[PDB]
Amino acid sequence: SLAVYRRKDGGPATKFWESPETVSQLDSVRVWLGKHYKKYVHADAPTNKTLAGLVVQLLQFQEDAFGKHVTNPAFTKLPAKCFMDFKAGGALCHILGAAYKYKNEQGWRRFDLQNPSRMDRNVEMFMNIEKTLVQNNCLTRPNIYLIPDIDLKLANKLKDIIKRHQGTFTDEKSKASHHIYPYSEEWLRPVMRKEKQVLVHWGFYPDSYDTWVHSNDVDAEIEDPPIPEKPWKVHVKWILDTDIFNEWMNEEDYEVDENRKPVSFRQRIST
Repeated sequence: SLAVYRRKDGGPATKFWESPETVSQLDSVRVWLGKHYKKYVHADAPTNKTLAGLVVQLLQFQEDAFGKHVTNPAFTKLPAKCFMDFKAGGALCHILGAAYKYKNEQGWRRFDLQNPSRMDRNVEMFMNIEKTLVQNNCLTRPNIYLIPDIDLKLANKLKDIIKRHQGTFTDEKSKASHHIYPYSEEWLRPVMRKEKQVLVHWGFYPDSYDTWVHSNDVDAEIEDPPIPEKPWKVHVKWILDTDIFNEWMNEEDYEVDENRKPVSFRQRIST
């Protein structure tokens, strides 16, 4: 099976971030930072490759501090998709901007993420990054409605998980981002192409486990992702698996219709 390639942890795909093409994609991020976070990046005047290296350090830090292997993590992982938004003014801009702003406000001389002596204030930096993403409408954490058929004990467990992962829950279905239904294999979905490589998403793994594999190992085309339609209809394992990975899972893997039947908007490819 192709799962021999599957990432064993949700740390950064270092080869992607060191690619010359990825470094060149950060040019517009660098330029945008020099205007909209000018007070906080002028000192360091970071290059495209320095920014790529900082992304790797930030991604490695949150996997080390908040990944699946951690018991009692102090924070929930930021969505991997946030780091892949290279548009001027997008999520990566605000992640890097917030990081440099926080460093400046704390008087740090350098970022020190690989250093175990420096985790409690690095955790606070990630809480600040998440606040900045929410405030700039790059990130919305789930506001969840539980369908009435979910029984009391299971609902109680789900509410605990939701709250511990920066989510909220509501009794007003029309205001919810997600509707959760009762739950009634080994597959992947290709999601991005770059030269002769394809990024694949593994079913029931979070996006930080997405893995770059050879294009000729996936005989399927990348289908367009679903257009966001409020609300997502997913079954309870979307929340239960979020607690395993300390990372909100991908709704597409858990989607159902209003009669709880599984929905696969994009085709699932057996591994």
